[PDB]
Amino acid sequence: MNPPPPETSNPNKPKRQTNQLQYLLRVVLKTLWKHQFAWPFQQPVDAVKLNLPDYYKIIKTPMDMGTIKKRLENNYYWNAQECIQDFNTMFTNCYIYNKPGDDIVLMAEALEKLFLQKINELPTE
Ligand SMILES: CCn1c(=O)cc(SCC(=O)N2CC[NH+](C3CCCCC3)CC2)c2ccccc21
Ligand code: NA
Ligand code: NA
Repeated sequence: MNPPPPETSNPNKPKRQTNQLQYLLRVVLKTLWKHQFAWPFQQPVDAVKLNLPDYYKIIKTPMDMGTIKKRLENNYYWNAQECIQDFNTMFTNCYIYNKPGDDIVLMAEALEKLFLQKINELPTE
């Protein structure tokens, strides 16, 4: 069974639109989204479809780029660091559940190195 996906809206969470958060959506996420290795990360892990029954036994804080994309579009974040943390959680989950050398890890590594190149310089507020 899959758990409920992470929330993409929360009316009592404080929000704001910063230049950096707009950059994370327009530049950083759109670039990673078009990558050849992006498809496994574009939606929450379906433990039933992918035949990964132990996934949510191991991963207690799931995250994916589809959730991040909706969070950015719905103005869910307070600052860019909250969004960067969601990216880091998505990558760390992949390295926790899988092992070095796996195809999915090679994909995550390629996206993480691209992610670091794009956020090395953010716009100023
Ligand atoms: C980034 C999320 N994610 C994964 O972490 C792993 C995978 S594939 C992991 C995989 O193929 N495994 C990992 C689990 N493994 C066994 C599954 C049965 C329990 C014992 C472990 C079977 C082979 C993945 C695939 C599609 C989309 C997302 C995926
Ligand atoms: Na691991
Ligand atoms: Na940049």
